[PDB]
Amino acid sequence: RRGALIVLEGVDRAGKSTQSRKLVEALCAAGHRAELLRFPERSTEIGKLLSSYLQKKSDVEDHSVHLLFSANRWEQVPLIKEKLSQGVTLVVDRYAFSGVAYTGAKENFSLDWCKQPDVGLPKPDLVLFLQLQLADAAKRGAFGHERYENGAFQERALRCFHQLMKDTTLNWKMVDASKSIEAVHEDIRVLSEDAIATATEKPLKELWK
Amino acid sequence: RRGALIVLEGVDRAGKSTQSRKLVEALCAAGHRAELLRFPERSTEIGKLLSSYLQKKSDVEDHSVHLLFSANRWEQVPLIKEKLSQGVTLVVDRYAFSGVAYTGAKENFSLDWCKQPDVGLPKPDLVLFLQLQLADAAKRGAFGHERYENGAFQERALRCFHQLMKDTTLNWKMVDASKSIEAVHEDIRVLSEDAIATATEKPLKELWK
Ligand SMILES: Nc1ncnc2c1ncn2[C@@H]1O[C@H](COP(=O)(O)OP(=O)(O)NP(=O)(O)O)[C@@H](O)[C@H]1O
Ligand SMILES: Nc1ncnc2c1ncn2[C@@H]1O[C@H](COP(=O)(O)OP(=O)(O)NP(=O)(O)O)[C@@H](O)[C@H]1O
Ligand SMILES: Cc1cn([C@H]2C[C@H](O)[C@@H](COP(=O)(O)O)O2)c(=O)[nH]c1=O
Ligand SMILES: Cc1cn([C@H]2C[C@H](O)[C@@H](COP(=O)(O)O)O2)c(=O)[nH]c1=O
Ligand SMILES: [Mg+2]
Ligand SMILES: [Mg+2]
Ligand SMILES: [Mg+2]
Repeated sequence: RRGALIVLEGVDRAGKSTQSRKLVEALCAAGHRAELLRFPERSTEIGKLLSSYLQKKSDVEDHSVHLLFSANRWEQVPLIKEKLSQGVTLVVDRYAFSGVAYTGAKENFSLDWCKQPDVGLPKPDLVLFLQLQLADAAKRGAFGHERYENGAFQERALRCFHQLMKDTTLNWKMVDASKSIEAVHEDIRVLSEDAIATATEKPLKELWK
Repeated sequence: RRGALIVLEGVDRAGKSTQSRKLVEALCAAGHRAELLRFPERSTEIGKLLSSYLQKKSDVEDHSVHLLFSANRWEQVPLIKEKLSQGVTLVVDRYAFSGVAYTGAKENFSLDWCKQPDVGLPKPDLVLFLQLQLADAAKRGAFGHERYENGAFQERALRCFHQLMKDTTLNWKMVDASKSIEAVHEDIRVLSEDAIATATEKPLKELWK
């Protein structure tokens, strides 16, 4: 019985990391085998290049950094496929959607071009979008100093997420991320249990393919 | 008057590196501003990952290594564009074609998927293909121990090069690489002088785009 591939997506400060951590804790406590992953995975050689770019410690040509982001997912594919086939549900904080939305916020990068490198990745059984007004997210403290952490860029990424959400090939679910941490968590947990139960019924597919 | 972007392509031991070096020497001696580039460029952080992969000192997931190869070209684009606009002709040993042909020799990698990351690179004004029978190339000493340096893989790459050569969007020119070093060089030099003279007449375009 394979595990489910669950992705959380959303703009800066939407609550993705908090909710991913909580979701894995809850599934494990409910007797599910669940593990947490995140992208970018900053521990590999590629992830270190990405981390330095994000921390503004290095500048990286925009097409190159986009391909590094995708390569950072592809290096985890053999692990992702093996875990799911063993019955483990994987909760992923950001995936190929953040990859397209953020590079897509830069001038002159088509959505078609940004998707391609990620064409063929494991397709998620469930993609939660943690929806909240950029104004409310801005209240969640201040912006970090990482690249992309400013209002104008986030607004452009958000518009790109909105385009991606027209692909009905994916099981997208809107989550009202403006609620409390517990309330948001319960919404996400219920949706996740439903997805786990159906994932055991259909083979893992390929994204954008 | 911009410089020309000239690429040499071909299978293992076709003579690309020898002919690229000689071609730059000859153009410079003929009063042209010409410089030599190569891919992969193993000096950058990405290039070091590629070099270690090629030397079999590390294994890299096949989609990831493909995206690294393309990212390795994109990081040199700002330099490539600046040099050409200044009047410098760039002689490149391998480019996006080797990127598609070699990953395309692996099972289950479509040519369409391998091209995408490289869509939008500076399009070469001239792509020389150093044609020679794998049997004759095999006489040029023995295979190195780098990845891909075996008969079966080279035969598959060669077939992929043949597919790419059906894209009439590019100025492909076949070179009989089986001749002597000097004879091959003269063929390549003449073709290059012609390309330099016309490149000053049309803007640099975008590959596969
Ligand atoms: N439901 C919530 N209500 C209020 N504050 C929240 C809520 N969820 C998260 N926050 C807080 O706001 C900050 C952002 O939360 P977090 O889950 O880390 O965001 P994120 O979406 O992963 N951000 P990023 O990684 O920068 O895109 C943290 O300090 C959280 O405690
Ligand atoms: N025209 C030629 N006739 C005979 N031997 C040649 C010729 N050109 C190159 N070689 C020799 O064969 C070897 C391969 O040449 P080289 O130009 O380095 O190949 P290459 O195509 O760049 N190979 P690779 O980088 O491995 O794909 C070298 O030792 C060259 O001296
Ligand atoms: C996964 C991924 C994230 N990003 C961004 C979103 C964030 O700004 C940044 C760090 O992510 P975080 O907010 O989850 O820590 O990287 C891309 O630009 N491309 C990608 O492929
Ligand atoms: C430029 C490039 C080369 N290659 C290969 C061709 C050679 O096997 C190898 C090293 O190149 P070389 O023969 O020019 O030294 O890298 C790819 O697999 N992808 C690419 O994008
Ligand atoms: Mg986070
Ligand atoms: Mg060579
Ligand atoms: Mg296409």
